Amino acid sequence: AIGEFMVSLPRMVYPQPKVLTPCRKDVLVVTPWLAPIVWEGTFNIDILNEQFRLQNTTIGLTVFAIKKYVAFLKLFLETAEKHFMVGHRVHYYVFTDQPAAVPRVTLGTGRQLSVLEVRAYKRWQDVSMRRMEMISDFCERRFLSEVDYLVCVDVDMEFRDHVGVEILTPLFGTLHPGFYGSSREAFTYERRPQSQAYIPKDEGDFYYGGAFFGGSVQEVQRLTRACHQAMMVDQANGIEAVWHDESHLNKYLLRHKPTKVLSPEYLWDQQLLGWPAVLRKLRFTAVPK
Amino acid sequence: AIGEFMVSLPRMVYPQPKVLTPCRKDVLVVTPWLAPIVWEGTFNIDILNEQFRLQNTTIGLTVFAIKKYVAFLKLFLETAEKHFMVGHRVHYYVFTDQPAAVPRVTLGTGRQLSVLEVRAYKRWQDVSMRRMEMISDFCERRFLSEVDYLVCVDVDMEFRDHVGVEILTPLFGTLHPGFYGSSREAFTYERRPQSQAYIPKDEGDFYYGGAFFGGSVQEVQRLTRACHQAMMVDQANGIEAVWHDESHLNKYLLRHKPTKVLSPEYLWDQQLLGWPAVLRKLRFTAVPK
Ligand SMILES: CCCCCCCCO[C@@H]1O[C@H](CO)[C@H](O)[C@H](O)[C@H]1O[C@@H]1O[C@@H](C)[C@@H](O)[C@@H](O)[C@@H]1O
Ligand SMILES: CCCCCCCCO[C@@H]1O[C@H](CO)[C@H](O)[C@H](O)[C@H]1O[C@@H]1O[C@@H](C)[C@@H](O)[C@@H](O)[C@@H]1O
Ligand SMILES: [Mn+2]
Ligand SMILES: [Mn+2]
Repeated sequence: AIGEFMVSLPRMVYPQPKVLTPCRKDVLVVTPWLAPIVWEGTFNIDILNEQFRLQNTTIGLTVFAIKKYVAFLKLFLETAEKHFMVGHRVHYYVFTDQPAAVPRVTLGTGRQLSVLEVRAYKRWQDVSMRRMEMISDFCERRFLSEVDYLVCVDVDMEFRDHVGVEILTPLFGTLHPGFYGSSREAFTYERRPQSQAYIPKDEGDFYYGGAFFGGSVQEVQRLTRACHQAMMVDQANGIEAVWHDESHLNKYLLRHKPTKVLSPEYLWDQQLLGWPAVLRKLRFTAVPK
Repeated sequence: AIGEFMVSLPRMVYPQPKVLTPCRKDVLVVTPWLAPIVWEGTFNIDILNEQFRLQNTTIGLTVFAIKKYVAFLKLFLETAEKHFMVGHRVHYYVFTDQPAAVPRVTLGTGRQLSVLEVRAYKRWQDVSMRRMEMISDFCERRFLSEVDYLVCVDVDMEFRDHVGVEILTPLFGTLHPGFYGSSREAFTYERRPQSQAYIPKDEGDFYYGGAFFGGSVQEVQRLTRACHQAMMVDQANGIEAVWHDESHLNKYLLRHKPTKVLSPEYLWDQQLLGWPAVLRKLRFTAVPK
């Protein structure tokens, strides 16, 4: 459940927070609209686990495995079993054009998987973009009745460390690993005013990655519907945004500020970018080709 | 309104947040349960004003002026007019045993004041403690229909700088100015196990001040009802907590973590404590005697 009467926390013994010591001296840990930016060292997972377990939280995880991408499912799901929301109720939703190609992965107690058959588009760009329509449609069909939060991710990835309830909030985006240190002028936002995803050179907070976003079912429905409708307007106007669904996600999150932002710990590519000092953990990473 | 469909923010030009620069290097700006700790330098007030104005936010401010404390109302209200939630809808609620002693203070547009007549208790301790019962009772009578958030403060104070929508959240407490740098063992929590306010030496996050707390009407109702019921149990058991309502507030906020914590900028005494380097602004301060 979300936003329902909360019982008291039990007695807990943990180190006292230190008012006169910053939790990080090397990174920004709160946005200018007072949303936490989630880095290792900012949170006590024991306190957060208590808070979310007492609310009997269920987390949905959506993933698309269309055409050749079914090959990524086995590693994705097996590593999710090790690292994603362990101890909490989880419902995996696998969107695929090939239900028979979904691997039989052994799941821990309180965790389930549903296969949702969808159509395959020819262009990889359309497969990617149409995730917004499909997620929005299923928010109405299944998600509202089955989960409290939705986490929407790319499939060609693996979990390598803890991804837990610290991410949960009404609306979150994730700092794209290629651009977290970049100035806004260098962000690869859509720059053509003819597109619904247009962002001028003097606007923008962060460059969010299309590969990892989420929130409450209500807020994810709103985001995905808005991005789908914007893409349809663009299509009618004969324009396709430079980075497809990610361009629209960035426009939406500029105009509707997320209530948490995840650090690049949560979306990384070690082959391309190595392992910088600012990342104490690499949690969710690209599978190398 | 709270938690209702939110329109898009307009185009805004402001400095880009800096991912690789901490907003403060001298203080903790987020709790271990990912609640912002509100200090100057953590927030862009222009973004926050937009977010809250678009929701047509109304803020209630409660203050008790019983017996001789009516003398503090003129300065309290005149300085609130200069500094508290300017630009937003405000409803002042003055609880008093002397309706005729309430000064005629000139209010800005969209701001109103109601006088609520209540009984006076003989002991200053009971006057202070019974605020919990009275606030809870009025949450049901007026507050649910009239305001979105409630801010509950001591009257023998004055505003000296901005106190705005940066504080608003479902539940907040404020770091007591006497103890923000203290270890938990030194906190003046209630230490007798016979009291409902009991906190052991190895528990506690912060020492919150009884003089400044608030949140959504729903969360304030819960807090004030819980503290009142706990005080009644103590009374039946022949025990009175060491710091009265503040002791119970601290027990409640230990077991129900606030969603924002205000720095001592928001609750200060310059005569007693001066003006430390960590305070860039002194916002709400004790009136000297
Ligand atoms: C600061 C110097 C500029 C250097 C920036 C290097 C990162 C580029 O990143 C790409 O960024 C694009 C947006 O501009 C899209 O998000 C694309 O999906 C992404 O590539 C994806 O994510 C990457 C991390 C890799 O895993 C790549 O194989 C993926 O296709
Ligand atoms: C670290 C060295 C220890 C030194 C600590 C000095 C601050 C003491 O503070 C008192 O703390 C009490 C709880 O323990 C109550 O909250 C009391 O209301 C408060 O006095 C109030 O607030 C004060 C700031 C003053 O304005 C005082 O006049 C008020 O009555
Ligand atoms: Mn990919
Ligand atoms: Mn006082």
